[PDB]
Amino acid sequence: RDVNQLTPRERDILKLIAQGLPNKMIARRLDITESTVKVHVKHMLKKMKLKSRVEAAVWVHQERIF
Amino acid sequence: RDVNQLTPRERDILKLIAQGLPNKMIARRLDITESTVKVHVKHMLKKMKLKSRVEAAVWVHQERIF
DNA sequence: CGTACTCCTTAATGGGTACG
DNA sequence: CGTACCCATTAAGGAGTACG
Repeated sequence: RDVNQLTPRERDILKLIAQGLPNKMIARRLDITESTVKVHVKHMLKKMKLKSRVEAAVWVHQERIF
Repeated sequence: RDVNQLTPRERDILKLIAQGLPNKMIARRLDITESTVKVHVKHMLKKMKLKSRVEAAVWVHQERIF
């Protein structure tokens, strides 16, 4: 499990998720649609082997990823 | 926003949420139904004035509550 | 790559009642 | 309180196709 394997946009999403934001907010913050946010979240989760955005959030925090 | 206003059961659930567990898992871990878990979750979310379990997860890690 | 859809399914949430 | 259900909704996830 390494954050470097993700793309820049995917890390953009991960950062906002670890800050507890729902997809709709992430989209507005990034000026992209929720649909696109969902694609990134999905890719990030499969590539990081996390089961959900919460695991993703807890990971970032415990492993001091950002 | 203080963790002491919550009940013991509620803190049990928040601790498990902060570890990234979904309601179904929390229920199996505590040996209660998902229904009861959800009740504890929404109560906790209203008392702590948090919008979602992710916020609760991030809050717990930032404020090093556990 | 990142954008933005389709479709479908499951998780999560917010309100209510009830009762040892 | 803690348990457990009812109702209803939105949020989230997992797959696919498409295109500059």
